[PDB]
Amino acid sequence: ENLMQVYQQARLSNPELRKSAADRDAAFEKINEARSPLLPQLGLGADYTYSNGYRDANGINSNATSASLQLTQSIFDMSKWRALTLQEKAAGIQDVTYQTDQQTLILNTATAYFNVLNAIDVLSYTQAQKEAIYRQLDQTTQRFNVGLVAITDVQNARAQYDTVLANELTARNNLDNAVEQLRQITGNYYPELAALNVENFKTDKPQPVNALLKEAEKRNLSLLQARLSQDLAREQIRQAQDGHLPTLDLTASTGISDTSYSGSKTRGAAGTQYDDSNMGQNKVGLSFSLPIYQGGMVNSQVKQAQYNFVGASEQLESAHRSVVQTVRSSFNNINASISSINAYKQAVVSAQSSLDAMEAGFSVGTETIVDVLDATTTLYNAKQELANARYNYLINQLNIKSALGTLNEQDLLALNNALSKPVSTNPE
Amino acid sequence: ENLMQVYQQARLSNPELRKSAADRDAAFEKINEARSPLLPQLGLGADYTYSNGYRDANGINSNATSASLQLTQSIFDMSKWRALTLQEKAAGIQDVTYQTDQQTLILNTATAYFNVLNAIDVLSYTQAQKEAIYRQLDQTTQRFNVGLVAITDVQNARAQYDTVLANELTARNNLDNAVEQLRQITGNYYPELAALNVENFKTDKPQPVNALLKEAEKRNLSLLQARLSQDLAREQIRQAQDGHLPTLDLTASTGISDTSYSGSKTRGAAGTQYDDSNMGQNKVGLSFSLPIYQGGMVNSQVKQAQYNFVGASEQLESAHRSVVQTVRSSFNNINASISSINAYKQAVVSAQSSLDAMEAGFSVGTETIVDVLDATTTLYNAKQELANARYNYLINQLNIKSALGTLNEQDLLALNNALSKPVSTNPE
Amino acid sequence: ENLMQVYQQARLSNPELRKSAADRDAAFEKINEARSPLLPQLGLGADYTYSNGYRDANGINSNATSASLQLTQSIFDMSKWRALTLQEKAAGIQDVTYQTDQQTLILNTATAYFNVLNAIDVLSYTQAQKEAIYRQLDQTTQRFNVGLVAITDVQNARAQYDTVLANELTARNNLDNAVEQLRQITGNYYPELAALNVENFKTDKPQPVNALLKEAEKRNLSLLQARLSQDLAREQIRQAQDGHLPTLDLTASTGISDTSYSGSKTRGAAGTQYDDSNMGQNKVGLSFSLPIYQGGMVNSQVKQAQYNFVGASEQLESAHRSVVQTVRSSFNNINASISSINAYKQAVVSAQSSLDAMEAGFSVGTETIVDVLDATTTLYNAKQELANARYNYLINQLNIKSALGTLNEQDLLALNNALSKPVSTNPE
Ligand SMILES: [Cl-]
Ligand SMILES: [Cl-]
Ligand SMILES: [Cl-]
Ligand SMILES: [Cl-]
Repeated sequence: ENLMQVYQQARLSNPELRKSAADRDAAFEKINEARSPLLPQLGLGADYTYSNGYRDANGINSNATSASLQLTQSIFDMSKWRALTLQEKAAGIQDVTYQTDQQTLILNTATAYFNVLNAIDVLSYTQAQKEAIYRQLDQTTQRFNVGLVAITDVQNARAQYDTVLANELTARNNLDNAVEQLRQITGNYYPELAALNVENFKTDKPQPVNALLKEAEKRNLSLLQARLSQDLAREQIRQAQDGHLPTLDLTASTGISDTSYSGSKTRGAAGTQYDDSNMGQNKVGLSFSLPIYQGGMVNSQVKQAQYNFVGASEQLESAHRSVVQTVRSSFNNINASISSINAYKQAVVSAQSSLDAMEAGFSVGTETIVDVLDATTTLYNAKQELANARYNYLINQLNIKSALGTLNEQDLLALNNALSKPVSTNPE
Repeated sequence: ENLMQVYQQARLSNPELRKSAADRDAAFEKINEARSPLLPQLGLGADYTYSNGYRDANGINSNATSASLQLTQSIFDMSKWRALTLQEKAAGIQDVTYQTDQQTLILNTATAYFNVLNAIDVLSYTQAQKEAIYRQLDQTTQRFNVGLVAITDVQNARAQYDTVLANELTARNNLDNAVEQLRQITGNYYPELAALNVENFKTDKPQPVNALLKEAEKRNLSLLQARLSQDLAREQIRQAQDGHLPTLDLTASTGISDTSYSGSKTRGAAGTQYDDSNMGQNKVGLSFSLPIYQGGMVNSQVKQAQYNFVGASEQLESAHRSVVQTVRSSFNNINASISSINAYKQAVVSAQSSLDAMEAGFSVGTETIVDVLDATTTLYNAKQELANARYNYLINQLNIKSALGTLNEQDLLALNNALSKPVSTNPE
Repeated sequence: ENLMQVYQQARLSNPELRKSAADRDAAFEKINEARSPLLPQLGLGADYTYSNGYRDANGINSNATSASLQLTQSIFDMSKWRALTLQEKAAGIQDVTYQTDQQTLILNTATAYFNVLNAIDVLSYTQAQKEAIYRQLDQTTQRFNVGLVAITDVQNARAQYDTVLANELTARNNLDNAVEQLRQITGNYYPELAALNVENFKTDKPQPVNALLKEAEKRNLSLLQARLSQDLAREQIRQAQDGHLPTLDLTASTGISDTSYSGSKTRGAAGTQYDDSNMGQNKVGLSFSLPIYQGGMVNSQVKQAQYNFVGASEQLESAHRSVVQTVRSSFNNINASISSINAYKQAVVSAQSSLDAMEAGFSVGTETIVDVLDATTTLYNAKQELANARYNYLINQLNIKSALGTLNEQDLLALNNALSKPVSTNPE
């Protein structure tokens, strides 16, 4: 299948990304829980007591019950207001981390895809080698029979061939376990997928460095979080400072209050005391609180938040310096990836002409078999190296985009025009 | 000492494991703390105080002393029962982590043990390669003495010999460190270890791909945990919801209360209601509390607990996906391992192109030394590959059992039979 | 600039070390927050309530305001004293974290610097391996047209040359990436860096491994913090069992409160009138509290604390077990590094003499270019390694200082002498 079909059937079925969503959804959900202390609170209370102790002055037994609707409404708290802003501040950061975890999923699917893709290429070339030197191995054990080739050359040929049996083995395994990186970031066994078309290939020169660096130090997801995180630490210098500010609360209630009286000293009593008191209530009130001095606590908390700000500040410096080098580094990687293909292709023909001339030398008996087996292995390496440079450019293209922050569907779309022929993924 | 003796010494002492033990013993003990708020709560407290006539209170100033036994008891506080369940679940997860860690100690002890043995093989084979090159250098010198060998041949030999001395250096340094590795797991230095006896090396395949996948879905330790934690998230919804329910509480007091007055004792129009009041009471009242509208707070948390559940459900698929691509991965690996032993077992056989052919013809003047050297590396470049591949097998059996979660003390009892020959860790 | 200078530029500008500082500075500042509950706690408050009649209250309303000046002063409370002790010990463990971070920068700088120096050497030599084989190619094709026909083996020399272009390619890149690397840590691009002076280069044996070990055990910073943390655990045991102790308090407050009544009850008396009650009071009081039983909470708290202390002890074992294995590695690593310098040192003079003889031979026609290229390749390999070995040495020399925890500017000044000849960080 096409890349944008492996990823397509993977982005909606990705167990990490969705958890990142459920994290953001909960982070946004409590935007209400942080608001709730700024709304009227209402409860229903009901008590029943049984008093029974006795006098050295008072005494007497009683039975009281009660019920009420209490209400509270904050008027000027600020810290309750502050906790609301912080929860808004903190959900934005959690929304960027999701936008970041969206970013990552692209790469990992692409990377795991090409992991499998050039895993074939290696096993494919090891199969191409293991047989191209089976031609050399066969004819030589017949050229030996004519007596033209020594009793020693064949022995060396057989041993070099066996150490290609081993390479082929740990090239199958490399293809298998690569499929087992894709069956995770995707959750699918793909029996075939689109190989990159060899001649349908054009290496476009990466856009200039300083232009990429400016664009990134604005739309990059990593310093955005670090900036929003300096915002969070900043509003916390304010949160600590609220511990000086006064507070104003409103109460309103409607209660009932019954009483009864038991035993002796209650029966046959004088006046109002045994009297069963059955009354209720309607209250409305205002409470005001202002801290004068407390151990220098709220002081300490401010400096603490200030230092925490210096921190989150330097943490941005780390985040900026990181991006500073992610663009340069991958820009060097996409440049070098150009020169690499333009060098390894040159070495494919150079190793090629050297090979066929050795087979011409193996003919007419002017050259050895151990000499042509050097010619073959140095050819197939040049090819293998050529394959890698192609994939490293593709992967470093995404990186240079992803460092900017601008990695999306469209970047992954323009890469379907490059690939074509569907290749097998089974090491049989 | 052998693998079981070395392992069992590690079990006793290993600080990583015993920490992981305390972390579980503490967590289990926390059940008692989490249960405490359900049992009776018995406090006590005295309370002296002194009043003053600041305005109309003039000439009325009190001093009252009071003591009291205070008892509270929960009769249906739902959130408290939930706290106990949550903590039992908390300790359930914590016992499973401790189990994983037991698995980890085993895999580590063996991993580190089969480093020392491999280090010994790279050393052996290097100084075997070293001592062999010295033979062919020796007889080349004395052939050059009698003018049969061009100086380049000797210059070449001595060059290759000098690399091998440099290799014989890094080979000893590795073994030196690999000992120090074994000691920071185990706690002891080992003057000798039982090496792999190659004569009776069994290489029987594994159980089919599916038999493991099944077995590693009932028995596997890291998945069992992702289950237990999705459970914990469920039980946490239940917890959140309990913010709606009413709470009922039994209370009981009994305490003295002695006041006295003195100031403008008595003037007029009142009565001596300022007599030395010596109170005693004996309360046993139970009370009820139910919340109506709490600012939409309790629902946010119900929604959040649900979003957090979806997330805990997400990372259960993630854990499952891990499990597949660890059994499948570890299966492929044990295949390539056995498959590799064969390939490298013949590669060593065919590498006796060095044996005859090269060594033979060199001694009778036929083959050039440079070529005889290239043979006498290829053989040893296969000797190491073989022994290395064998120890890769022995820790791919163990790797599967880790995925199956059945990895235990028994599986070492197997591998201790494979060993036999006591070889020293600090040769020469 | 030089190693010493690059550090001074990074010391003041590094975002990581400066963030560490902020974390330490906050920690120390917290000792004030922790101390604050032991000091007086002054607070002003004000109320207003309107009560309205219901049943037996029907026809009685009230308007009451009050204003007080409250103060709380803890007399005896071990927990509040324990909180302060703990915060200080917290700040201490933070301080050792900071000291550790100071070191990591030093070690990290050196690594990045000698990586730029190593990428120079790797490139500088690749070009000298490229230029040697270009002469090789030129001063061969001159003879090829005329004399000894090289149709089969001048194409091999051309393929040889093409791979050393793809090699110099990668080399060019590993210099850029290694500089951006140095930048991140230092916040500087460097055109010039002081390189190692081979003439000036000596090697000094390390102090005996036992002297080192003893020295580490007494001032290694990881072990120091490990001991501090185990102390924290112990003190947290005491903190738990402070639950058993009583809490003697003091509260002083001077207040003002007045109630004015309204409704169907304005004929009667409380004293001279049953209406106005403007009054104030001055209060001072002690407040004894003592828990007697509470679900066995405190008992389990101490059991947890104790178990948790076992983990701190086990962690202290892990630390020591580590410092042992680190110190002994750092020792092994340095001795092997000297022993390697010596080996590769001879490996060049050997490789030179081999090539010297090969150049001379081929110069007459007694040797082939295939052999003169192989000989040139192995000379630059040895020169590569030798360069690499000395740079490694210096690192292992700092590593050992880092293991016994004494690494500082002094050590970075030491190496400054061995550097001198300034090299460009990109000639192209
Ligand atoms: Cl304050
Ligand atoms: Cl609600
Ligand atoms: Cl208790
Ligand atoms: Cl110790």
